[PDB]
Amino acid sequence: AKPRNLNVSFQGCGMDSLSVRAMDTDTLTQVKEKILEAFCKNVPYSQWPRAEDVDLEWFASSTQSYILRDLDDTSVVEDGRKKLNTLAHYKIPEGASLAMSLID
Amino acid sequence: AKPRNLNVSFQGCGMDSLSVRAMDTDTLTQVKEKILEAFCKNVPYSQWPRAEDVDLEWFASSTQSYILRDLDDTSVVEDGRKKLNTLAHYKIPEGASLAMSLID
Ligand SMILES: [As]
Ligand SMILES: [As]
Ligand SMILES: [As]
Ligand SMILES: [As]
Repeated sequence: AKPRNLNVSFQGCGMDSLSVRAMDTDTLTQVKEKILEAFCKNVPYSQWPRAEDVDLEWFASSTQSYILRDLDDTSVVEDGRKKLNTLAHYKIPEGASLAMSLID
Repeated sequence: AKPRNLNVSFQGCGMDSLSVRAMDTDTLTQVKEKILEAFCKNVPYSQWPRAEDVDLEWFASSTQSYILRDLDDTSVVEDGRKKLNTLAHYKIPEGASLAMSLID
């Protein structure tokens, strides 16, 4: 378990990508929080998108992208409860290209 | 009364400025709506900032900027009611540089 430096683009407008450091053990909500803190640092917090307002997609291949969520159908189920997905759960590599998107 | 092409920056992230056409007779809410439509075209409408979430500032001089609102203390008062400020009310020139900002 180590830190991961992610190259995140925020899709929808022509912003530059940002390098964001997250932890393998961060839940993907926490990963989103860190990304939003990085992108929205110069804006009042009352106006930031929330974790629930955005998807985070990992471009694993040219043809395969995986939407990274806390809970989904790849989540470990333990003693009758789902466990939260972490960055390490999806085996996200160092320098991975991620895209963040506002959703309906 | 004519159209005005405004050079609008959206401050807070490193987006390029956009040229936005507004009418002299547009209320500043309508001007904001047109600007948000231009900047947020590729994002779901449920996630756009609203007119009330942003200020629009006109850099009239190097040292003077005026926040452009529908109603303020420069508004014409007629028969006991304030009249909505328009783009023409502030005498905004063609090719004017404006900045839009998210507010608390
Ligand atoms: As955006
Ligand atoms: As932001
Ligand atoms: As912004
Ligand atoms: As937008």
